[PDB]
Amino acid sequence: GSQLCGRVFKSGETTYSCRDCAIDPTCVLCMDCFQDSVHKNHRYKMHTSTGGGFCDCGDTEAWKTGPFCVNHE
Ligand SMILES: [K+]
Ligand SMILES: [Zn+2]
Ligand SMILES: [Zn+2]
Ligand SMILES: [Zn+2]
Repeated sequence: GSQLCGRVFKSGETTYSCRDCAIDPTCVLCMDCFQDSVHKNHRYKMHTSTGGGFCDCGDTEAWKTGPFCVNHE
């Protein structure tokens, strides 16, 4: 029983992309999902939302590995 996070970022919020696993340049995670995921042990990059955009945790098509954090698995 797996879940999509779906979090929509607030302006100024830090987001996290995994350069090892991202399928496309937009794939990103919210902090909560990132720190509960394999990708905090990978080559990751920080970004700032200007308001909106959304976490891709749970999207099996957005990630080469580790599409779910341990809360959404
Ligand atoms: K996204
Ligand atoms: Zn999330
Ligand atoms: Zn998650
Ligand atoms: Zn990764």
